[PDB]
Amino acid sequence: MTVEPFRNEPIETFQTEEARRAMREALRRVREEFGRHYPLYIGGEWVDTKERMVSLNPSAPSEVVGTTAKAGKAEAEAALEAAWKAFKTWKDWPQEDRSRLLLKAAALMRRRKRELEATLVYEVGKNWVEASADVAEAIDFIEYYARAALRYRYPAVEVVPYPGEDNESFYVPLGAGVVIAPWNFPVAIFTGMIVGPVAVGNTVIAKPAEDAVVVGAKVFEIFHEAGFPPGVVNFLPGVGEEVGAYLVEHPRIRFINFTGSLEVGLKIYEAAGRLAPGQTWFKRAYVETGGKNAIIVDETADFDLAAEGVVVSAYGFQGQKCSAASRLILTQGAYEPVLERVLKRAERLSVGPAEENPDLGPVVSAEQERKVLSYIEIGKNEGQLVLGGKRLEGEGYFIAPTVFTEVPPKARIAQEEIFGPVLSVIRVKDFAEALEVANDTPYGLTGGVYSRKREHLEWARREFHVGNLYFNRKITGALVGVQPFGGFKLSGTNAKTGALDYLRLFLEMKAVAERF
Amino acid sequence: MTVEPFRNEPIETFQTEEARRAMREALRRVREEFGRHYPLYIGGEWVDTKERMVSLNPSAPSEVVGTTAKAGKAEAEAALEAAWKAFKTWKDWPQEDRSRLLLKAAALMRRRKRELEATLVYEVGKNWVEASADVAEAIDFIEYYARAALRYRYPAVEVVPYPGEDNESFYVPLGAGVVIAPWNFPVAIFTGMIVGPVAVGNTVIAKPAEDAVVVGAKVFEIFHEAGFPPGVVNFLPGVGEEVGAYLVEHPRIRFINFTGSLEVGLKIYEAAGRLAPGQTWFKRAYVETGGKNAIIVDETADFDLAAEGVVVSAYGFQGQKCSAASRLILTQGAYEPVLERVLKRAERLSVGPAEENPDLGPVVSAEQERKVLSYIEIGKNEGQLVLGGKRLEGEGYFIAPTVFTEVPPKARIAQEEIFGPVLSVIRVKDFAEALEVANDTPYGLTGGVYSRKREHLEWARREFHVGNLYFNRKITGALVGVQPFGGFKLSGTNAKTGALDYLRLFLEMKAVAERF
Ligand code: PRO
Ligand code: PRO
Ligand code: NA
Ligand code: NA
Repeated sequence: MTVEPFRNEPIETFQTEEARRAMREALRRVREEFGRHYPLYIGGEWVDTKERMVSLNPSAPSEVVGTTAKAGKAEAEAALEAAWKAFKTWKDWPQEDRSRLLLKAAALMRRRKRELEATLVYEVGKNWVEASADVAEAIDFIEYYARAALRYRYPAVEVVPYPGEDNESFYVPLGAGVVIAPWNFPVAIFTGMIVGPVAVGNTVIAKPAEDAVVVGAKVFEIFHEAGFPPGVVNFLPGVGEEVGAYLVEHPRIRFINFTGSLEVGLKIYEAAGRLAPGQTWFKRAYVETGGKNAIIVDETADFDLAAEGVVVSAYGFQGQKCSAASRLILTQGAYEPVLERVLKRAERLSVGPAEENPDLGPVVSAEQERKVLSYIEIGKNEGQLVLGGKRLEGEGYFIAPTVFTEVPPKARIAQEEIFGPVLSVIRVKDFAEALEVANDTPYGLTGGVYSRKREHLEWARREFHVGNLYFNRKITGALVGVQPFGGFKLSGTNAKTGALDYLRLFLEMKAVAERF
Repeated sequence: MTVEPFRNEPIETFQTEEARRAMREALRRVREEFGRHYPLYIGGEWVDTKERMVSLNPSAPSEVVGTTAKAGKAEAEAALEAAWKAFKTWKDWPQEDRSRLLLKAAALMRRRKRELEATLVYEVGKNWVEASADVAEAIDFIEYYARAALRYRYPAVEVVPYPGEDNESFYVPLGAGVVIAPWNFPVAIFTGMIVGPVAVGNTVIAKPAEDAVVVGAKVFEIFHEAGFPPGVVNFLPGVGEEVGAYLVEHPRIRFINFTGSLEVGLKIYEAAGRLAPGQTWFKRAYVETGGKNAIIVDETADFDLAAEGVVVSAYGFQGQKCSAASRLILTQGAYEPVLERVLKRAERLSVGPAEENPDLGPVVSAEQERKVLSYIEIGKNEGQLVLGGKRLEGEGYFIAPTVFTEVPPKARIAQEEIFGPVLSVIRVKDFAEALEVANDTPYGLTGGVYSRKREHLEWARREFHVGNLYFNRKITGALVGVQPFGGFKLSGTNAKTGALDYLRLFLEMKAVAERF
């Protein structure tokens, strides 16, 4: 099967009147459908429950954006039975056939781009460009994994020949597994975590994050329209731990793909290491568990370029990203000039309802608001608050861009992941000290350096211990194919999304010899 | 660096007078050197202890082959410090430099080959050809991994370009880890499990199996002469679980490479899943945990050819192989002709001191004798003893080749790994039933089919769920490079040894973008 070489889906900037009109049409369509109820999707059919879950607009939380069915253990067991039944034949599809199905799903998703973007705007508080980036990344995962799976097709393995025998090694998929998806990229990461395993012949039960169940259901409408056979993909919105715990601990769950907090990721990895009664394999658990990502700037940098990249990295999607710059490490020569520029830029950021395309929407929920404001209270005790640090007026969960300065490297706000619009600025003497401070966290996801000094950049290339490092640009928005995405240390298992190596995680290898 | 394409090291059959002359001298010299003492090897030096461990000759256990120092937690901690210190610089060696070091080690091992084979004969009771296959396999791991490692060299990752930027993804080693090696291939598997991680820039602390400490020490004389820098490889023989437990559970152990019993493998995997106090990463654990491997024969097979392969597979090295045929699954039309031929061949097998080059030597220890004899007693209930089932006369741990017939598929002897010369014969109707019985164990390591029917062979290729499958040939003796070795289910994590994929398990990936 031959398609165009992979290109990333263009992220809409909405600079043309047509693009803006198309977005306004989509927003209107989406809000007109706020009354909709979305069931579970199990074994090729939409399956409703008596209990329901409600999704709220975090920019106006008295407004409901939709409701969904709510799965429990029994629905979890039913999806597991459907997923294994499906696996029996889905594993046997030619890779070309599986990859074409993915390419169909991508095309369907591309045609519904604005609708999904508008759903992100209303359901999770993404501004328009954050929304467009999220949907473009989802399309990219589908496009990329569809192609990358072909690189593993029967029989892919390079082996040494032997006289008088055929020796053939090849990959096969693992089985049925569970995906536990985050709310912050509930199209992109939700989609990538499902379609990667699915591309190469696995089957998946997906649990969306509670805050993003409506957009996950809309992704499943796309899967259903594309024609995935019954049981290949399954959708189980649920409240709290019930569904996730039941499946993670199940003797018949083959693998777990998780993106979310370190707290939950640790529990998952530990549970995966245990043999449940009657289990007959060693579970694979892939976890991406957040970061405490720093940007270093030294005295040689373009200070204006740095301040722009820092503000984008710190406050894009309200800093609710595993890749967000939450630390700003400035050498002595860079300290005042860069801090001054960041403050002047950050003070001009708009905050408001996401549908108006502000620089910042609200944080995602009342619980998130609580967590972020709690950390602000801690930061006031630990460093010097110099911008923001408060809730803004409106029912929506609006928090001001916040900056603490003179923060000790080992302070709680310089160590713990806040996941909100809070930047901690750490002053150091020189680049050596900057690198020490950068590395001295439990995390290792993203990181950045602004500097013109080649020796410093190349030193960072070798020694700034993060899985995704960026020089003289923002540290967020890793593109599928371009920047394999995944971290070190307590940022997770280094399962690199948007890379050829990702699909290998969902395969095992068989070696078959025939002596003639 | 450019070397000849990989070829497997030829396995000596000792058919020429030249080869027998050389082997007789090597065995005489090793026998003459019984009682030698070998210290620990930590941080580039031999380090002795007050306590010592004794390695006996299983063919004559009143004879001490040699003694070694005995490591405790203190020595384990010293080796860990030495390994991390070494890693700081070993990680930065050009890959060509690391690979040349491995090629030197291989050359030295090749030059000491008859001595190493003789040491196996005496220390673990391998006959001459089993000893030569084992040493040849070790040389192959070194040669193979030295070349495979170059395929990962900076910057190896295929990425999609982006305008105005360099995007560079590359692999880095993980750090210091522990190798826990088996007694049954204590040159081959010991060597491969250590040099694989080491080749790509990791550092290793290696715990040999207690029954094979002397030959492990001679491998370390080779590492030393080759000139691995201090701390890069460390040798810690020890008694019972203290050393392995201390390292497996240590917050500063990065990875665990284990080959051995399922019982121990399960505990290791569970422990690796936990975050020890102060730990700052998710541990990787690679485990290969044995098999209950079957050969199926249908009525279309060459019955003479099948009987030969079955007897080699079941009784080679006294059946003490994770790859050994311990089940013989025969369709109704194959049953009588194949069993007759197996019995006639098996009854002709010699059993005696390994130095004599018998068909079978002793089992490895008093504990193994006890375990295998205990399983024979179990089998006498569950099946019908038709051959052997007894300890033979002598101080050595001699056990007769044993056959049980009419064994129920779910019998303990048809499900549990005995790791001795004990074959369970299972009657089935046809090839479909043969596959069902083959698959219905907790394991999935090796398997074989003797059949001339193309449709049966290709059906098995798809459905006989083992990681190493062989048609019309023995199911043991997987060759490095030719047959990537590793299983499914409770045979372990499918870390395929002797394959390009193995080295990827000891690396993580960094993605570094520069915007110009
Ligand atoms: O790097 C980022 O910001 C997004 C989130 C996961 C990967 N792409
Ligand atoms: O297949 C075999 O018999 C040995 C065991 C480990 C791989 N080579
Ligand atoms: Na919501
Ligand atoms: Na011994």
